[PDB]
Amino acid sequence: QRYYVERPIFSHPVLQERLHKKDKISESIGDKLKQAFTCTPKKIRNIIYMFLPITKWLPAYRFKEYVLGDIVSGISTGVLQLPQGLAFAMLAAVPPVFGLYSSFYPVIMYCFFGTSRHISIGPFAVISLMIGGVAVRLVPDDIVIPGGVNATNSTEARDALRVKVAMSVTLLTGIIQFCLGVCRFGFVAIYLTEPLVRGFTTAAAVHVFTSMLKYLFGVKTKRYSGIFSVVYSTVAVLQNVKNLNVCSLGVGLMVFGLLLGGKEFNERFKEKLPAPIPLEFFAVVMGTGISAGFSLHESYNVDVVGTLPLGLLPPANPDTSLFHLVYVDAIAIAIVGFSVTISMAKTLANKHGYQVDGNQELIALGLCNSTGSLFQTFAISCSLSRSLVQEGTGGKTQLAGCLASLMILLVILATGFLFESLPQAVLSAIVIVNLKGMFMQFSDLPFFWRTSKIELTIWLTTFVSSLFLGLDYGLITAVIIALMTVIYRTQSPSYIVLGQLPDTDVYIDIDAYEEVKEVPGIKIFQINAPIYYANSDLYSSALKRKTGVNPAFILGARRKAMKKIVTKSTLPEELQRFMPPGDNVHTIILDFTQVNFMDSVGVKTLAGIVKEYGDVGIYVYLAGCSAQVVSDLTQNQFFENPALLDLLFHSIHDAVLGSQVREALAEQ
Amino acid sequence: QRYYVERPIFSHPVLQERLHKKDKISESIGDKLKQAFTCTPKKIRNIIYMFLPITKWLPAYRFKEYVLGDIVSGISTGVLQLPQGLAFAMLAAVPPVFGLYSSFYPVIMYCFFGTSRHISIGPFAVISLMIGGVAVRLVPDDIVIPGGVNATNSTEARDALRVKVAMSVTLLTGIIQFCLGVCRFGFVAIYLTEPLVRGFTTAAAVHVFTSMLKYLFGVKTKRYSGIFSVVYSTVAVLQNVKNLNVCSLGVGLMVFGLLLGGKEFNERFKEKLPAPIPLEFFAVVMGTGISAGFSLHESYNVDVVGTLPLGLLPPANPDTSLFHLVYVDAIAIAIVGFSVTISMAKTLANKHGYQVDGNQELIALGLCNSTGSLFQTFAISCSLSRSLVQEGTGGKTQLAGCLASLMILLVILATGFLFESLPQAVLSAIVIVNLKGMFMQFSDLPFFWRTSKIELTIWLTTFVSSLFLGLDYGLITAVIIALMTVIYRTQSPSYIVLGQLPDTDVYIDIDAYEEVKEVPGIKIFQINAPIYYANSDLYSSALKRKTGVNPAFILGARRKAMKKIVTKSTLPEELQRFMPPGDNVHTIILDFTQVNFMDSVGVKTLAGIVKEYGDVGIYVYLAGCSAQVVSDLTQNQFFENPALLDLLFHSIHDAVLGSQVREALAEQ
Ligand SMILES: [Cl-]
Ligand SMILES: [Cl-]
Repeated sequence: QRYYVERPIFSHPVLQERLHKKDKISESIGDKLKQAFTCTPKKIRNIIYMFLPITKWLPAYRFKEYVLGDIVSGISTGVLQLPQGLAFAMLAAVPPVFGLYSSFYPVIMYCFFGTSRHISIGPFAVISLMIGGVAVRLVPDDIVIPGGVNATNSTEARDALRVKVAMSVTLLTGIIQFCLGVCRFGFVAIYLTEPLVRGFTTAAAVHVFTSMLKYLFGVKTKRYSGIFSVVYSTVAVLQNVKNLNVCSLGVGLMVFGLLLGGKEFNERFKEKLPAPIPLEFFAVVMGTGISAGFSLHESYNVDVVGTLPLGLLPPANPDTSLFHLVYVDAIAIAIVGFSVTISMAKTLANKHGYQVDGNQELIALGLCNSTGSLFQTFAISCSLSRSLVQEGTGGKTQLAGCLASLMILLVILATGFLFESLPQAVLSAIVIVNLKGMFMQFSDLPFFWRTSKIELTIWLTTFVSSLFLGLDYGLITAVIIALMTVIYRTQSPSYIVLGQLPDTDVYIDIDAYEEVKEVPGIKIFQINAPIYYANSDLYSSALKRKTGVNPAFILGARRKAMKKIVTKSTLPEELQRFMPPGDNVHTIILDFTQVNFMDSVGVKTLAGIVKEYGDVGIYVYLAGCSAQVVSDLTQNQFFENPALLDLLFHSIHDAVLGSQVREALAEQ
Repeated sequence: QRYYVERPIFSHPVLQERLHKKDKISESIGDKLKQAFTCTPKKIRNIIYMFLPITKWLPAYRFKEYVLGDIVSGISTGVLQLPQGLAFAMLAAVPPVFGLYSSFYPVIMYCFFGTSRHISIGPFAVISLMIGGVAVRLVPDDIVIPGGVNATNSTEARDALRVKVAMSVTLLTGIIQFCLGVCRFGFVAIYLTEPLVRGFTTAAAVHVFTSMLKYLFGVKTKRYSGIFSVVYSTVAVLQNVKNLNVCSLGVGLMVFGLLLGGKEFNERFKEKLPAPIPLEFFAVVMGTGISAGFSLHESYNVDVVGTLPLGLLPPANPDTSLFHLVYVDAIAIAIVGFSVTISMAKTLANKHGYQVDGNQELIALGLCNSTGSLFQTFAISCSLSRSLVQEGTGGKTQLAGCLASLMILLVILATGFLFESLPQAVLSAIVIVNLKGMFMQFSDLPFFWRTSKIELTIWLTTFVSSLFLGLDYGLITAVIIALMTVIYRTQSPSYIVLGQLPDTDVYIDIDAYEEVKEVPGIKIFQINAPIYYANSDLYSSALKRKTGVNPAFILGARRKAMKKIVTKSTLPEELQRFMPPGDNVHTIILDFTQVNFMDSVGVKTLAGIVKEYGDVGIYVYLAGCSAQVVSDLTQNQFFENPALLDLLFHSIHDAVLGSQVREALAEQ
């Protein structure tokens, strides 16, 4: 009922003498490998449930509740896949049909191999932009085809060569992703914080907006990429806005307005409506119907999707020769794609709670990309707005994605010619209106401003670095800056001078309470950070500052007054009332409860502190050293003198009692 | 004499109620600026003693003891400056005389502006190699001079253009260093640990060895630089070893042998010899005498220094136009130079102990470089072997460097033509033999292997990165890797399950002592690392593993048995002896004494842990939360329910007593 202890003062020697070490258990790397190579049925089942996750949940799928939600979610996400897929195919400098292949082959496989049950794997704009840049670089727009035969200008051969470049790029991306996954690369997903994921995603949103502005405005500018891409693209659009198409801009604007109104209607009418209406289906149908009936393309020169072929291309081995240079690109796409997909998988897991294993995620994506590259496709990561829509509608399982893949297959097989008249402005408006859920992530700035300025710094710096400095070189910069923020937290700790609560052993801050009173002749210093090379000199200077006791000025003042082995040396100064007034502190207790670790530089600084405080005549005691800290002290030869083991104490109260009893004994 | 406390169980509400907050002191940035703009005589003196350090020590120079040591040290360091200066001028693709200017103008100024009193500022090989590469790139060896007039081949105009390129490079380097120094860039010197500094210095030693191998062997290969420079240079030397000069190799080898024998003699005879003999003076004199008497250059084609001009060139403004491209180089030289000089300044300070302020170091070097760039010089950092020699001989003050500068001035003014016959092999041997003190730093591998494997990792990785990947891109990699080692220490902590020492409040590890016995029904978990985004899921998994209590399997087992707001929910399972045997733990105490900080991800994981443990029916208590940790918990909305403030406890014993009294009360 009451805190009552009556024990002797537990310094380091006393506690070590009262204890006996317990025998260690066997540790053998050979034994670690031993059980691994022994086959057991349970681990065999676990290997399968780890590599083929569909074997786990699909036989246990619940038909009572999940069926309706998955059907609705699949319908909505496929209705979103179609225009997003076509537009993202347009973004990749490839014929629009290959977007449909990109949205069918890798979707079905992720159902077999993937982990997250709320994630939609379709083409993504930034990866599509990278592939389009790769295609442009290898085969430029102004390329002379040796075939001839046909009249002036040709598009089929150039597009075929571009899609072959994409086939090599995505095959290399899939191979790299599979190799990373099998080499246990899923641990790196732990370094993508929520602040670093949300900033990255919002930067990607801005990039997509500025990329599709070109098609929204009907302008025919360049495809500036790399560093400073967003600003270059937006200024190129702004300069060439004089060549805008009034018809295309008008149809795009009315499509965007209808989409925004429908989204607002769905949000307001969430409760009474059993399921959100497929608004994008109405938008696409109305756009293609208006374009076909009014013949906008032949009338006023409106950009159109084109002719979407009707049929499944037979599996085809991709070129591996292009791997010569596409390698530097493939690696970037595989990094960016993995980062984005694991970011949203972690977001969905935090929202709901399930297995989000990144290793099997990378394995599944690597298998999908390669097993798709052989099927006339391109790089496929997780889509962002579509994933948000799928999770919002009520998506429960991955069968929703399979339904979307089935509907896209139906579009490829039967209704591929209905969208041959669909204007590109409709696709641009559909893509832009779906970024709204991603631009809503800008609300984190006030919340993080109120919560923690370091998290706000991470958010702002990843947003800026992934906006103005590309999206592939922005992720690495953001991760490094997050790690340096951790280092900064370790390099600017809270230096607290402690004080003793009366009649108790509670030691808390002296500047933040009135009961807390300092123990006469004793000053306690606390640092809530490890003492290592980065914050060692800072720790020593703060110790000299806060406690008000620095050996340098004390020794100098002894010298000025004179003008007119044992750890410490007693003061030999002749009795004189010329010392500047002070509290004649005899011991300085250092709090090591919060010090996690110490390296060689920290140990050297600690030895220097002890030596220079003992030269003046002031003891230094270490309170609450952890086992690891004592190991670092012993290994770095801090305890060469066995008498330095008496400085350590188990707690602050033990150190204070030791100092008091030492002073009492010294008087006698 | 004995640890005796009798206080009530201090949970968070009780302690907070017993305390009252103390009024904060005024904090105003305006007040910070206020006193800065007010002029006081003491701060005026301090500004001067900070910018002109010579005003501090020079009037207080002690003539009794320092004079002889400084004279000897200055003689030795100047005798080392001469051949090192000439060889490093040879390394920079500039006439050898400019090495003499590089060793006079910036040395005298550092005496006025520098801080460290044991540091020698002369030309350095790697900086000289960078400048020589800059000169080669801007003006190649095969350049057509429009002057004509003279016969085939010309060297004066090409060398003048090269030295003008060096004049722009070093002026930009000095300007950049001064700007960094005045912008308070000396804080970055805290991130250069000893393991990193020593690895960097040994890599520089290997680079210098492989660079001067070319002159030692008499081979006339290329000047490969950049990435993979050491291997390229050494293979180029090895392939062309068939064109070696027997005479030059022989004289270089005998010079090296004489130098090594003299060094061994000096080391063995340290006590009886009043002062080390100037061995390099004998070596240079003998080499030039033999070359002049035997006429090696005209006889057997031995490489020679050349003609060293006799006179001081009048101050001359350097070109600023070359700053167009030399900028990318100048910045690299200023970084590498500052890193090296602050590394050895810190090493000397740790050896002795004095002011090593890096800001004034950068200011002094920036002033020296620019004020020399205007005097026909090049980039000048701290020399390594020469600094070691100066500190070893007994150098006390910077007047030793001034003596070396004076002797170099005498060489320039009077005896500049004595060394016109000195072979380059002698210079190469002299430079190589002085690296011995730097190759002795390889002994850190066993010491760091015994002491700490992470420090050994830092040492090895900085050595490899600064050896095989250049010296300018190696420093940044080493610093980043050191910071990631800190992050790794935070991501692999020691998960310790604690136990109670009998009849006392000491809680220590349960697997490392026999007295330590676990409190029945209570399991204590300790992590000596902050709970943040990097090690949050790892912490939760370790909590489930070590303590043997995971809510997932417990709930699953309740479900299997069934087959046959308040923070926690009591167990409703009907009384059945089908639970797998356990210790029916009722509370799990988490130790937060060693947790420095928590971010949003850590708080979310902690809330999830508390919720999922309360669903089963097991309390979770937090023991020893710091003020900063409680602030992070409160800001991140962990304490939205006021009942969660009762979970916090001041110490482990308080939490154990609270759990015991709660269990006792529950029975009644
Ligand atoms: Cl998107
Ligand atoms: Cl050197």
